[PDB]
Amino acid sequence: MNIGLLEALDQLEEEKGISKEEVIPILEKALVSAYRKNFGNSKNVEVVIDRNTGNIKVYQLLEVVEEVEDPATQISLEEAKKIDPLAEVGSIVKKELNVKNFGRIAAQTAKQVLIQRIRELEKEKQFEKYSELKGTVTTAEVIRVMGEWADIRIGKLETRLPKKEWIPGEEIKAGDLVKVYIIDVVKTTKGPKILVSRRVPEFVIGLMKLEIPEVENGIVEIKAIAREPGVRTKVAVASNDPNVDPIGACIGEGGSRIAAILKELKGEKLDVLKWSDDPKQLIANALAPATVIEVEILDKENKAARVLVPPTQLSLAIGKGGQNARLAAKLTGWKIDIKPIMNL
Amino acid sequence: MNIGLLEALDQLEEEKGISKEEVIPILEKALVSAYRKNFGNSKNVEVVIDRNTGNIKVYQLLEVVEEVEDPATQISLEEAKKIDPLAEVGSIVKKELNVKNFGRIAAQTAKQVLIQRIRELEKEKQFEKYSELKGTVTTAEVIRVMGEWADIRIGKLETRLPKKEWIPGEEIKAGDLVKVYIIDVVKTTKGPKILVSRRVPEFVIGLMKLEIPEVENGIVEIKAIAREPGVRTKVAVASNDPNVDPIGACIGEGGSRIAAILKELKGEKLDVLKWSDDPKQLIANALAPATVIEVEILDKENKAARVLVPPTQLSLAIGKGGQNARLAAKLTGWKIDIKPIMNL
Repeated sequence: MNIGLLEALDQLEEEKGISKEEVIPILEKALVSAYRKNFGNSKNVEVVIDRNTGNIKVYQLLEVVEEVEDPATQISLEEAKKIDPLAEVGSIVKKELNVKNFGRIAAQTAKQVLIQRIRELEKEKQFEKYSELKGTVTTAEVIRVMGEWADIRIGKLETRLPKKEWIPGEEIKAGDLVKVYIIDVVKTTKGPKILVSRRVPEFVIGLMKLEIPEVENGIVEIKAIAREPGVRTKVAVASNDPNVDPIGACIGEGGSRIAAILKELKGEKLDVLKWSDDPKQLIANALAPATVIEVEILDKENKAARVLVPPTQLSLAIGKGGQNARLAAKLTGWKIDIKPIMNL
Repeated sequence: MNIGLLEALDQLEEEKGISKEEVIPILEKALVSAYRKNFGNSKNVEVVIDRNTGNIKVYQLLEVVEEVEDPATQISLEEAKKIDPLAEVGSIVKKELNVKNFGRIAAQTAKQVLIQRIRELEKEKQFEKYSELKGTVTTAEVIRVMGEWADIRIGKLETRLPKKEWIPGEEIKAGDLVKVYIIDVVKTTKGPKILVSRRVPEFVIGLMKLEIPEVENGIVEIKAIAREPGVRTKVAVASNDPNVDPIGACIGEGGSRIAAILKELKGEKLDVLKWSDDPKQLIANALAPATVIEVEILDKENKAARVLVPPTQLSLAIGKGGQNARLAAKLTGWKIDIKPIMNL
């Protein structure tokens, strides 16, 4: 609307690289709308900016006709030709207008446009976002829960945490800070969205990586995990460095570390056990708590086994509703059958 | 140099999206050099194109001085002011020149520039190239060997195949078509380069994926591989679908498939064996050719074993220079000791 300087200078006045190869065509469009809501929709106008100074200049479009009935539009052939020598009836001629004000300045909207094109690059666009730290755990701020999900923020991004991906039975509330595992980050037609969960098995691995330097390190390796969300998780670990006790690094100084882990799990148990290449020792480590007398392989190629336990440890080994033996079986890939002994 | 139309029209005349937000500044630069080698270096000139029609227009720069001694450069204050009212001694004034020819047209160079900016996008730039099919095997054309490496082409790209990554002992020659495994593709300051090899273990897996549908499928899974480049490779396979014989799909109809595999390996052997979850059966499958009487575990947690074989199979099991037992040990992760039997 106004040619009051502006432009060029405001073009990247510190920060970011914005090619006006697109900033202006959008500004023009907006400026036409700007010119509109700041005078009237009586005149059909075009806003042009042929680079250089740019200088906002508007033209009133007029249809060349045989007889003028609406002077705001329409123009005679004779009058049209003075503007464009080649004009014929049916042609459109463009008459340049001036400027004005009427209180405030409309031209300032180029800002809105300018900024809006900034918010778009704020989304990395074209791809998704470097915020694609898929496979990790991060903290998020809970901004109101909606029943079936919770809106939460991570950095300058917000995303839904479906109640289906919450730890079963836990309770979340606005303000709470929660740890979440990042399954993926997808660039949608509304900005990048981070897919999150607190219930998949990798969430537990991520918490371990966070609280246990040796796990982040590789010094302690996670060889297997079995998780029943909200109930319990068994994880088998191995130490690469024969001088590092894997159990000890996971548990921490005085049970710290695991305490931090268990806190985020809002009540879900975690059995940290030692991995073994001998399936009989692995299976026995996996059934803790409970002491096994011995493991009998019932099938080497199909991995099935019969586990013998002292009576007084029968129901402990199976666990409430079979949870202990169930998790042990899942963790090991072996079919397990628990049987009480009979000492002679 | 010349304002003979040109520009705009040639701007993206079918194919590609090229923002002249950079095409012109480079054209200008080149045009200055173009104007130079097409007249003389007597006049210091600037070529400007303020978008719009663009129209190539040149200006001769003149230093405003107290006394003119070189009229091709230098201009008096009085004369300078007629051109730029604000000119002072020490200022630079720009005098617009016209056009010409002298045989052919110089302005055509905008092409070279135009194209050159095309060849740059041909490299995907910014990142590396979608040609990043890292982890696969592809065919390449051998364009001359240089002793320590071979220059070969893949698509419209060329890359070096170091002799160190050739199958030991093989011989390559210009014209040959060779299979190569893609380790990586890196965007260098000279275009993307594909890192290749024919000697790493994944090269064998890639050939298997190529010749064996079930492997590409997942129906047959590669569980372990041990390779001594140029000598022999043992690979252990398993079938997911209990109705598919894994050995049979790898070998193919009438030994075809494996024949194709062995051909690319220019002489290197390939023992395709069946994977087993029972280490005793795996170890026995791994020592083929040779028949094992039995496998005795010497250490369950440290995976060491003593393998018993009939005499008449002792040296066969160890293999030439220990190659058979060596590959079997590497493939299985187990330490193996071969011993002849003694039937009563």
